[PDB]
Amino acid sequence: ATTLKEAADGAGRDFGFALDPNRLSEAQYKAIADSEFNLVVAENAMKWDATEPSQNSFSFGAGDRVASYAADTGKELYGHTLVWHSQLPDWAKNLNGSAFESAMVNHVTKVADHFEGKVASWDVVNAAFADGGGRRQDSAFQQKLGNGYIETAFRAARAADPTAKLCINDYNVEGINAKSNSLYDLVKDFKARGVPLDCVGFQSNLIVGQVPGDFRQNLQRFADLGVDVRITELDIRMRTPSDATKLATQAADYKKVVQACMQVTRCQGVTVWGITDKYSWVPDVFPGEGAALVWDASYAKKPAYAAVMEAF
Ligand SMILES: *[C@H]1O[C@H](CO)[C@@H](O[C@@H]2O[C@H](CO)[C@@H](O)[C@H](O)[C@H]2O)[C@H](O)[C@H]1O
Repeated sequence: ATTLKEAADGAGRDFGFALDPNRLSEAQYKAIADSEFNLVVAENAMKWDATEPSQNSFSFGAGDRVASYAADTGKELYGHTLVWHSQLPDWAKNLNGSAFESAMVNHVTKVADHFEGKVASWDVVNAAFADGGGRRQDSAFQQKLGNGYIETAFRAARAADPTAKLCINDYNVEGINAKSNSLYDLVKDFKARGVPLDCVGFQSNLIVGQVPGDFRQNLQRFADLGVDVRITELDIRMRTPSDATKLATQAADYKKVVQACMQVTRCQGVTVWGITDKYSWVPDVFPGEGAALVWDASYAKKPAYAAVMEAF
């Protein structure tokens, strides 16, 4: 094809990106955003802190901008995220018992209700499991509400929006390990009990060369549970600077990940976390690392571009 949009389009898959609405005013960014993707998710606009800064005082400004961009260009809209322990506004953290549960339910209801009909799928709960299996210990949701907060959130989301696909999202669950084994048990139990859950999202903030060789097998075992699977946040960081060897590996890595999704009939698509390395979140949390995206800081197509196109 001519673009990754058409490559993905022809494969019947989604290929998305994390949008920062403030960047649509940089011509080069919009040009790429417009032509190379078929799905979009808000990078930060739809999180709890961005949407409910004070209790019951909602701010859908940035959220709507992203949603409007999707409808105006004809792209699918992915929602991220309703419940996530990180970046939980301070007012929520200081709540407890029923008052905390009430705030969670109200946040879920209101945010899902506002975007009803626009958002096709939602990341209802994000990062609930601990690396090493079991439930995340440092989550205010887990501490205050116990094991059942997840089922509560999913039931509230479905109550507010009857048609959006409800997904459970997590990172470091790409391969078969103790954390994905725990996730797998939650998904099996939910489907058995009739708890509304339609998909499983796999983050995938990988490092160049450390791509689990059993990605497919893992993606496929979830699919068999009766849910859709998707890669919700891809990037392959490296130690900078980069050279013709790091990029050539990373190019191979993108191809593996996209290729694993293609082999699982229920893998809806791949979503890359940004457009250009210029605005990547990596340098800020991983000092010394970066160059994780498909486009460099000068909007040049890195080798990974041709790899993703081939993978589709
Ligand atoms: C996958 O991890 C990325 C980066 O760690 C998250 O996006 C970033 O979130 C932080 C905090 O909310 C922001 O500072 C960045 O602008 C944003 O790119 C995803 O939310 C997460 O799912």
